[PDB]
Amino acid sequence: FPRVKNWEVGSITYDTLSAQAQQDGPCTPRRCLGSLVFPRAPEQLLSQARDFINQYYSSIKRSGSQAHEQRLQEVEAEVAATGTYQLRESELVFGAKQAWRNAPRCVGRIQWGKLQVFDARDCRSAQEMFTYICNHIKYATNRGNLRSAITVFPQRCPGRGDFRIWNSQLVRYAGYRQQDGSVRGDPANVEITELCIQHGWTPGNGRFDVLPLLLQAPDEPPELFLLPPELVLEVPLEHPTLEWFAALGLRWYALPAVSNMLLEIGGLEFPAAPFSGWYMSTEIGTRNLCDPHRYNILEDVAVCMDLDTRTTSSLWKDKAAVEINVAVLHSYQLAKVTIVDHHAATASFMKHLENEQKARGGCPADWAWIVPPISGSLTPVFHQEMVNYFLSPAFRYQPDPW
Amino acid sequence: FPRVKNWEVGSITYDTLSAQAQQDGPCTPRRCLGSLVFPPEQLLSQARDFINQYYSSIKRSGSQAHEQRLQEVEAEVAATGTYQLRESELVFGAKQAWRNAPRCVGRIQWGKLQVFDARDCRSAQEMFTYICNHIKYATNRGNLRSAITVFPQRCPGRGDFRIWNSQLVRYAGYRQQDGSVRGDPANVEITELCIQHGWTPGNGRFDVLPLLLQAPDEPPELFLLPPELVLEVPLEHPTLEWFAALGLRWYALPAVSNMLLEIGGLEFPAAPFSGWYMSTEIGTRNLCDPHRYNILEDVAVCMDLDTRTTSSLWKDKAAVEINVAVLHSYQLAKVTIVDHHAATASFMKHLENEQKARGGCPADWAWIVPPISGSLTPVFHQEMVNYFLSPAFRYQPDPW
Ligand code: HEM
Ligand code: HEM
Ligand SMILES: Cc1cc(N)nc(C#CCN2CCN(C)CC2)c1
Ligand SMILES: Cc1cc(N)nc(C#CCN2CCN(C)CC2)c1
Ligand SMILES: C[C@H](O)[C@H](O)[C@H]1CNc2nc(N)[nH]c(=O)c2N1
Ligand SMILES: C[C@H](O)[C@H](O)[C@H]1CNc2nc(N)[nH]c(=O)c2N1
Ligand SMILES: [Cl-]
Ligand SMILES: [Cl-]
Ligand SMILES: [Gd]
Ligand SMILES: [Gd]
Ligand SMILES: [Zn+2]
Repeated sequence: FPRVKNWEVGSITYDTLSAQAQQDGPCTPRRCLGSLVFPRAPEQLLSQARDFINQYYSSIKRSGSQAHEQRLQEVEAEVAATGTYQLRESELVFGAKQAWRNAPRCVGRIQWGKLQVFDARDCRSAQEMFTYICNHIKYATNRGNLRSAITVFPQRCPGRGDFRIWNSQLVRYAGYRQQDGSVRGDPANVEITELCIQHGWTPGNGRFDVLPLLLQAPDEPPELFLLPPELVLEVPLEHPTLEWFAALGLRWYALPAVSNMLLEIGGLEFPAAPFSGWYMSTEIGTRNLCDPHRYNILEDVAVCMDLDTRTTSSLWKDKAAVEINVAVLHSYQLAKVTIVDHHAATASFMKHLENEQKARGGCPADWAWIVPPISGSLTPVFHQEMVNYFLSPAFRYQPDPW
Repeated sequence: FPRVKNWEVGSITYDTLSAQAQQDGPCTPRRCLGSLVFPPEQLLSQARDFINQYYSSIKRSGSQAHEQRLQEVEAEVAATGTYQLRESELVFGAKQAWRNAPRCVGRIQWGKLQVFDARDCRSAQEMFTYICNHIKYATNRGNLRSAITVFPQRCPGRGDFRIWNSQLVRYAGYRQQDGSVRGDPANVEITELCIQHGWTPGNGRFDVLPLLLQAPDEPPELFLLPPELVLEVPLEHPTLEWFAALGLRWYALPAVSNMLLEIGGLEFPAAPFSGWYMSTEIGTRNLCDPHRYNILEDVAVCMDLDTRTTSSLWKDKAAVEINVAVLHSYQLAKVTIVDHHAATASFMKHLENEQKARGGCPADWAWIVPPISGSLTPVFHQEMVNYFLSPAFRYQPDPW
């Protein structure tokens, strides 16, 4: 059992939960590959289902009971008859929460129990899918008082294709390859933008054009759906004391809603199950606006700030990035849209680790993703050793459907 | 062969050098422990391999001088059980241990290293003069030069040469009538050992500690460091005139003196090495870590920042100004220092060099990425592979 030290306080704990990791990651005793972004049959379906049913009945303080063994035999009977099985509603709710709880790269997991689960497993078409998605966005956005939510579409099943959302998030800004060779808008989204156009979207030419949705029903080409503008809540960016900042014309959207990941519960796979929370400000201020391969505004802000950009040792990059994050926090607070700064987020994650140590004997965590991209060692998670491993239920990456 | 991507550029390389990893790391397919700080005649195996390394590096594999050297180490171990490195090998192995250090961001410099051969040392008094030669050479009136001094290799039956201080320059840490510490809390322990062995404590928050030096099979001996030999930098800020009055200082020379150098199977428990500081080490970690000098709120009060809400980013603002003061102060004192933007950009160039030269480079992402402004640096966006190569610097137990 790995020993884990907090270097700020002196705390020492052991992660006994890692011993239960029943899927393998990319590291070996030869070489650690922890820094890599993408590090990745009825009997085996049965053993996954069995373990998850055990988890569920443990959670309802009913381990080993009549109802517990009843469900086991029921699931085996159904796999033997149909090749698969169906989750009960309460199991789907529990499994979606555990998948969030188990996500090693999520710093916001203190919230894991407060998750609205929308059961869309009856969804019939891409058009019904769109209506489900709009209701998710409306509920989650809640006029700026954001609420965590997931909508679960029908599971993968033999004999029919998958439901898929092609977009990586429900809200994304277009990225248009340009004049010279630049990108106008978000360079991360050049591919999905070109797919939308190919599928009949009439592009705009702004820097913050919200993308339409490409939604795939089983054994169907994807279908294009425009989001009503009044459903997509956005925040214009201003700075509390730098008045020229508003003239940058920058915006970001309220709702972070990941839509391209696969939800796995008890061996069943839901390739369409978009989930949303609220932003940590560094995601917007540091990564989305300052990454060199994203909006890349850092030098322009630093020039406007009259910083000396010809020498690195003036720390112009650091100073401009800090004020961009200030602008994000101030703008969302002004707009009354939920946001959490990286100091509050990491302190609440420390409490989650402590809650999880008592409840489960540990917590899977990916240090490089938990530590924020600015001011790392000023937050307490920097000084916390962590153990990264894969538990199920889980959210997993999956290939792009095109 | 692991695929390694740079997400800023989209470029891809493969790490073939990882296929040589000797000492196994702490990770398994089941769980990654990458964030954890501290995770007779088989001597011929590693000596053989190290000698082969040497002669390939000078393009002398499969030639007469190469075969000849293989036999002398054969005979030396057959006769005596251990072996002595040639001077050039001791030099080449020191530079390789540095080159192979996964957590070092300054390895672009690995080819420029001054090796002082103290292998004929024989007393704690001899050590002190060696250490003193190093410190004065490495400091060089503020034009810092990378240096390592290699004390004798450990042998069976006889004790070890050891430096009890973690570095050659450390500040004292004193407990109080209330537990809390005046000075550096990372050194409270070695501070209490120094006072135990007869050192008269100071009162200040930046008292340079004395050295506890350990000749084999003797108890340690205290040594006063020459004040004019410890170059220090008082801290001031270019525009915040009150920053000077906070009385902050730091020393010029980062000289790690508790690590064990391993070359060709041989083990040097006393082999202090030194370079120059990256400014975040001082400004962010040493001065702002909650368990170190923990000055962040004090600077924020002086800046009249809103410490009442985390969302003011008052910690971030104070931290950047402390780093600015470090860089400004060292530059004005003409003491070599490098900021984290320059350091990481040079490390990316090192990575490209090592890719063509050796097919990869062991790097510890969590330690290469600076502790402020991580994603503003290129190494944040660079995937890295961590593994152990030999020669190497290794951690070792405290000598008690
Ligand atoms: C409610 C507030 C939430 C906050 C503040 C938060 C915060 C974060 C942050 C900062 C990341 C890193 C993303 C990146 O750097 O690209 C992340 C990733 C992630 N979050 Fe959370 N999150 C929240 C809600 C949720 C919910 C509701 C779920 C699922 C039910 C979830 C599951 C995940 C997953 C699976 C990842 C990894 C995504 C990836 O690898 O690309 N999070 N979260
Ligand atoms: C020349 C300028 C150099 C710079 C700017 C530099 C920078 C750094 C930094 C910032 C660290 C991180 C350590 C920490 O944060 O605790 C480090 C670690 C390290 N460096 Fe360098 N370094 C330099 C030279 C050297 C030399 C000359 C050697 C040996 C010959 C060396 C060997 C190491 C080792 C072994 C570590 C790991 C220390 C540990 O694990 O505690 N470095 N270096
Ligand atoms: C639910 C949630 C809350 C929150 N604060 N952040 C995220 C995120 C993310 C990271 N995405 C992953 C997919 N990639 C294409 C874009 C970036 C998710
Ligand atoms: C050669 C070199 C150059 C440089 N810039 N930094 C280091 C370091 C370190 C890390 N120390 C290790 C000892 N511990 C007491 C404090 C932290 C080493
Ligand atoms: C290469 C490196 O692993 C990559 O840039 C990672 C590092 N840590 C991260 N952490 C978070 N939260 N989000 C990210 O996208 C990344 N990117
Ligand atoms: C807990 C965590 O692994 C630990 O604090 C590490 C992280 N990265 C680091 N990186 C450097 N350069 N120095 C350090 O001391 C640490 N500490
Ligand atoms: Cl995002
Ligand atoms: Cl230091
Ligand atoms: Gd102003
Ligand atoms: Gd004042
Ligand atoms: Zn690992």
